[PDB]
Amino acid sequence: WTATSGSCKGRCFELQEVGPPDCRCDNLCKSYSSCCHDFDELCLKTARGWECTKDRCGEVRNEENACHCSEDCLSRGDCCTNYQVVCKGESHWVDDDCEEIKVPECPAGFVRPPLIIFSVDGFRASYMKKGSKVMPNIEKLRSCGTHAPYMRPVYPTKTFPNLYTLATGLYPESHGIVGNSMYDPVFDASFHLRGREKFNHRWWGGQPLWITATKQGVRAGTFFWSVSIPHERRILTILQWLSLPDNERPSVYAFYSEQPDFSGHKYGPFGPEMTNPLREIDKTVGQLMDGLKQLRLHRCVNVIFVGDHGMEDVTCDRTEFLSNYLTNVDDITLVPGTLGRIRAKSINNSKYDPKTIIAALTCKKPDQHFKPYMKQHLPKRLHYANNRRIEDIHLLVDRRWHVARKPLDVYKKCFFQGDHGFDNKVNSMQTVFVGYGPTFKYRTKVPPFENIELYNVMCDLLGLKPAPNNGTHGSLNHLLRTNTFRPTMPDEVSRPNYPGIMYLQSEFDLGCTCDDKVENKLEELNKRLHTKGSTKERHLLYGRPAVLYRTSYDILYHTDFESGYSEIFLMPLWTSYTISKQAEVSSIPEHLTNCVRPDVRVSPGFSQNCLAYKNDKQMSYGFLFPPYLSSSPEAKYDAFLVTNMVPMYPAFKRVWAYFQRVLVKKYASERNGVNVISGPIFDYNYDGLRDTEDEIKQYVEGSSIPVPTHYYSIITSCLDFTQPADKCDGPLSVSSFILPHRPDNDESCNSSEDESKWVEELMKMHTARVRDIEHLTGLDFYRKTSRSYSEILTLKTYLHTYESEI
Ligand SMILES: *[C@@H]1O[C@H](CO)[C@@H](O[C@@H]2O[C@H](CO)[C@@H](O[C@@H]3O[C@H](CO[C@H]4O[C@H](CO)[C@@H](O)[C@H](O[C@H]5O[C@H](CO)[C@@H](O)[C@H](O)[C@@H]5O[C@H]5O[C@H](CO)[C@@H](O)[C@H](O)[C@@H]5O)[C@@H]4O)[C@@H](O)[C@H](O[C@H]4O[C@H](CO)[C@@H](O)[C@H](O)[C@@H]4O[C@H]4O[C@H](CO)[C@@H](O)[C@H](O)[C@@H]4O)[C@@H]3O)[C@H](O)[C@H]2NC(C)=O)[C@H](O)[C@H]1NC(C)=O
Ligand SMILES: O=C(OCc1ccc(C(F)(F)F)cc1F)N1CCC2(CC1)CN(C(=O)[C@H]1CCc3[nH]nnc3C1)C2
Ligand SMILES: [Ca+2]
Ligand SMILES: [Ca+2]
Ligand SMILES: [Cl-]
Ligand SMILES: [K+]
Ligand code: NA
Ligand SMILES: [Zn+2]
Repeated sequence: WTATSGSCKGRCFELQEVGPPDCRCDNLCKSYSSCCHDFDELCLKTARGWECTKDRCGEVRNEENACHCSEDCLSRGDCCTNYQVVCKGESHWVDDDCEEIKVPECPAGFVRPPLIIFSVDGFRASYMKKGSKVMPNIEKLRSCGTHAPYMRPVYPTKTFPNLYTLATGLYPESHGIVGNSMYDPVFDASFHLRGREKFNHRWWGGQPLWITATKQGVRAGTFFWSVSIPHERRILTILQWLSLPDNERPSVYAFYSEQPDFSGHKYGPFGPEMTNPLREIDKTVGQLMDGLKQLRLHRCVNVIFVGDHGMEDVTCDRTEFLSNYLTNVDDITLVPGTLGRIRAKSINNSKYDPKTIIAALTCKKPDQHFKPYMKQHLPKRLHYANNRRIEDIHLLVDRRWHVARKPLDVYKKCFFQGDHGFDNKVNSMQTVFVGYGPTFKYRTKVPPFENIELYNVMCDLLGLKPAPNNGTHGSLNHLLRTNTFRPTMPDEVSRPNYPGIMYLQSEFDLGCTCDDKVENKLEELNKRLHTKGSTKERHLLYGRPAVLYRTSYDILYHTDFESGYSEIFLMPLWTSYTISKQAEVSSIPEHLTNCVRPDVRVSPGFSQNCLAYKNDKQMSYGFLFPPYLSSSPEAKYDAFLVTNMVPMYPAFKRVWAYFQRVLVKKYASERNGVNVISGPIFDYNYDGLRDTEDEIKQYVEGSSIPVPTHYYSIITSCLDFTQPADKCDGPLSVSSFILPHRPDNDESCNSSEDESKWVEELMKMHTARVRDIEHLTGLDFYRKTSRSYSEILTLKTYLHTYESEI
């Protein structure tokens, strides 16, 4: 109940919300059915429209008007945005040449440049180029300010998860808004787009920008706008707020547009009906910039123009129906559409079985347009698993497609031509970013980046300390004319040991054998140098990784590779090696097929053993530095050391072998040398973070050899490919992956074919940022380069997407 009998007189769009049952006048009262009786009359004036006509100039103030053309309007801060253009001979902001804004040019009393976030729903990245003729204001912002060719949204590429990620710098799995629709079993409650449950604070984790601001003494405009409040009134409310007295005036503001998402659903991303929504958004940007210029704020405010996701061509006839796969279609609940999430309809049913459901969905049709996953098997780059609201079973739907439960759901719930929510690497899902203002750079293009990074920058822009988030603070310093934050490298926690030869062959009882008993101060002084690290500058190009947690590990040097060997996990944490363009691939000699050799530098007690692999009928083994790429027959023996060995399901050895025997060489050939760092990852609780030893759910049978959940590689070379990887004088280029260590290849529908038809596509699907691998390993890479740390942070957040050009 609300006693809606108070008044909005002089309270229109008040910045503090009053507690029920007093009636409200803020921009969200409509959505709470709690506005005062007179809110529409006083606060939502529409009379005369939104623009000053020539005959309205100098007029007598008529308070019924939506905006004013009278002489006092500038002092009252409530002119129509085009006032000075029509009545005072000024030009529109879009017609002025752009002039670099070296320093904030603000009125007295402004302690900091205000930030305005202009967010647009469904603004696909290519609209910048393709709609450029009809968006002059937006195009001026873009070319005069700082812009990226595109910005990557988070998965699922839906509105709430993306707006709330923009606000928090967190993955949906951490902030809790894991979709536009959700069920929470601890609450036993549901969340929908329509309805009131979404207004309960318990859904919303993290700390969004407006709360960060408030707690640190920076005042915020109120980000959310009721759907009935028209865009023009949103702009005038913002501009009015900017005219408030210093002690009352907020420093951060948000504008939101439901366009062009709304029309894009109806007409598709490039429907002819789409030109108009784009003109209209541009007109609104015009009104803001005109309004700022009136207030002499146009060289003072930082403006961010940002989308939440793009839009794809999707129709009703491109729907896959679970009813064509499942017999038990009514024992399940499906969250449907551009992604699928499945749970049991009843908790009391014990005949429900996720595993058989997945099996019924796996590679069942030739052209199948979705792929089932257990959530922990999704690509790690999606960071989509560590939340009770994310169902164990997930379907990644092909772009341009939908998944529904039964055909009745589609014709009794074609209507639409456009949708979104797909994998966040998909081109059509990419959105936009432009920063314009004194704090952003002038006429600057920056590389594409992820929307998780913006919370940090908006904190910088406002002099705020960001709450703990998933951005990498400093990775976007290159967007800014002046930086508030200058990151330092994290301190190494554990220093390595440098073991020498301490053990005799006979101390080892590992069940391993090697036909290596084939026998000169020429080649014996040589090999001593290699074991002391004479070739370490070749194979370790950016310094050793730093270990950021407490553990016990050894650096091991070899002719062809260096490793950081964990006495705790009984395998390397990382193995580093350089393969030059000229390097040659050889095969494993017949006599050395099963060869595993004790490492006389490392105790039997801190070693793996071959017997456990023999007894474990499921688990085989592989090598982190590949024997195939040994530099000489003699160096090859090094590759067979028990300390280069890691556990591998036979199904996974098919992937690994192909990567090591074929792809490393291909990359070295195409990129002019590559440095490779490979290693194991353990993430049994799927939180994206390194497991401690006590979190490991699986060992090689009868041993303390823990089984990785994933294998990673980071493949670095010179951005200038004319320079060799081992002699690069400038910026680097990187691609990485985190491959799931799975006992089958069910994920790849063509895996019965040759590795050359499916392996590389699998690797591409599991592309990763170096930063993802840091979180998962507790390591810090690129410690010693000639590059600035900010540039390295940018490099670490890079993702190689394998999509074609936008
Ligand atoms: C992306 O960035 C984020 C932000 O930095 C990273 O997430 C952080 O990771 C930390 C490590 O996992 C985690 O720290 C823990 O905090 C626990 C207290 O957390 C509460 O308070 C904070 C601060 O106000 C708040 O943010 C939290 O909010 C979460 O939970 C509520 C729901 O309850 C949601 O509203 C909200 O959305 C958020 O949910 C997310 O996080 C939780 C985990 O907290 C997930 O389970 C959800 O799925 C969701 O993703 C909380 O309100 C604290 O209790 C932990 O301490 C335990 O473990 C430490 C280890 O040092 C140990 O010393 C303690 O003894 C303690 O153990 C006890 O509990 C154990 C488990 O119950 C039990 O086994 C033991 O026996 C002990 O009794 C821990 O310090 C931090 O909370 C989150 N923050 C956020 C916002 O998510 C994230 O890692 C980054 N991702 C990547 C890939 O890098
Ligand atoms: O005011 C607002 O935005 C907040 C905001 C703005 C900016 C930043 C930040 F970037 F700064 F962080 C963070 C941030 F939470 N809201 C207005 C009301 C809704 C939520 C957003 C509810 N809604 C919808 O349900 C639309 C979904 C999709 C769609 N398409 N067509 N119709 C629709 C309906 C839009
Ligand atoms: Ca949206
Ligand atoms: Ca983990
Ligand atoms: Cl959803
Ligand atoms: K075996
Ligand atoms: Na297969
Ligand atoms: Zn939409």
